[PDB]
Amino acid sequence: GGLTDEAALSCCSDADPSTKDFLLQQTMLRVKDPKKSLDFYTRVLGMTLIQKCDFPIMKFSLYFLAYEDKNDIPKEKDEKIAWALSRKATLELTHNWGTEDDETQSYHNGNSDPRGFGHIGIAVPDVYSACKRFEELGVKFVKKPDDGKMKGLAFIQDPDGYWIEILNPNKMAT
Amino acid sequence: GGLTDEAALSCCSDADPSTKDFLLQQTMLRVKDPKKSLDFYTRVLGMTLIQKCDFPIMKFSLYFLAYEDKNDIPKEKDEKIAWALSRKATLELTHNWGTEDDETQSYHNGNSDPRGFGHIGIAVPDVYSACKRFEELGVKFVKKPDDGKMKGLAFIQDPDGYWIEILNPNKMATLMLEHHHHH
Ligand SMILES: [Zn+2]
Ligand SMILES: [Zn+2]
Repeated sequence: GGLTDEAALSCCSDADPSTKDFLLQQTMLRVKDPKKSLDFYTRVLGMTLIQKCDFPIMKFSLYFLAYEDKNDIPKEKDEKIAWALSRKATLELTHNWGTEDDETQSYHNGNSDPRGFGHIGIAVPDVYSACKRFEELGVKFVKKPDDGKMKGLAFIQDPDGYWIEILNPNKMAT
Repeated sequence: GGLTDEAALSCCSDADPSTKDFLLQQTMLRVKDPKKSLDFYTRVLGMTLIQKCDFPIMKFSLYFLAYEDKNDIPKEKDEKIAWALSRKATLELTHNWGTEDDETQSYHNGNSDPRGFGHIGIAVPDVYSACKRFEELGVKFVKKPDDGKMKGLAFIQDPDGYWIEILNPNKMATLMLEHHHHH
């Protein structure tokens, strides 16, 4: 079972010029408590809040988190949103107002039935030093770097239980 | 409800120097049928297959898709994996072998109970021209750009039913920053 290398290539088309400036801008995750999510993504993971949007009638907010230098954020609001929403590799965290006050409410991480989405993943220079710091800050682990079959690869979870892979691309050939 | 701009900013901390080389490398989605997913992501959305990994004991494959020039892909296998897994903004599609032949099997897109993940999103130069092409390619739409509350933004679905936003960054101020009427 599983596709051959040749079968996978037989399915691939080269990029049409009509797509040439397309970019993979965002992954959207719903978050129960934006106070906990903002602290985790900024203080623990080192992302920057690059844009906040509020929809007061539909009762939700969007938080765009990215690995960007805060000094690169434009000061004028229309330029800032066009900059933020043209960054590659952002996270769009959706806060449905009031979930943080609902003891019975939680989101689903995709890793138990019914499955779909699995994880986001962060590339780091050193999985072990990254994970030592995560452990010092009280991050919950799904998989410590040396636990299980694949040594030197970790999974943490965010405040909603979403899985985050921590990988060092220079060690992955092994 | 919801945080004020000041309250949200106050919940943020400046990035620790130990994180300054971290990058958001991948989003992982499980796919029923890799042939349909590869045709969709390469041909319809214009991504490149940059790495394929097979795990014969665990019976799954990984496909890494990205907006990269195929001429940048190293030929040597270990250099190629290090290159592919150091790209920002990749999609990691996980094929659990045998799903493609199981008429009763489908993955969950996160947009009905139980919710969590919602979508990925593609920034394009022109949502209307992109969507006209998508219509010509028989893409299934969730939301056309001229329907619903958020005009100028589209949602399409991939072969597993995952939602993909189609957005133009230069149209998002009017969509997201303008004063909205109460009825
Ligand atoms: Zn979105
Ligand atoms: Zn992964």
